[PDB]
Amino acid sequence: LEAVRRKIRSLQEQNYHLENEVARLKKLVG
Amino acid sequence: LEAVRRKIRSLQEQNYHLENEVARLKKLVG
Repeated sequence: LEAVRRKIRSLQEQNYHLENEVARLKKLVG
Repeated sequence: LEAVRRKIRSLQEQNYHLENEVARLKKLVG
């Protein structure tokens, strides 16, 4: 449970990080 | 456990979804 509780917070951190950065570029890019 | 373990799968699963989506876009819109 503990290994999985840290994974999802690391992964949740980046999930949006990725949905934010991928987006930010798109608007940014064209 | 399953909240973490449906969404660990899902979140990792998105943590390459966008993670290799971003990449390509780097070398696409780039």
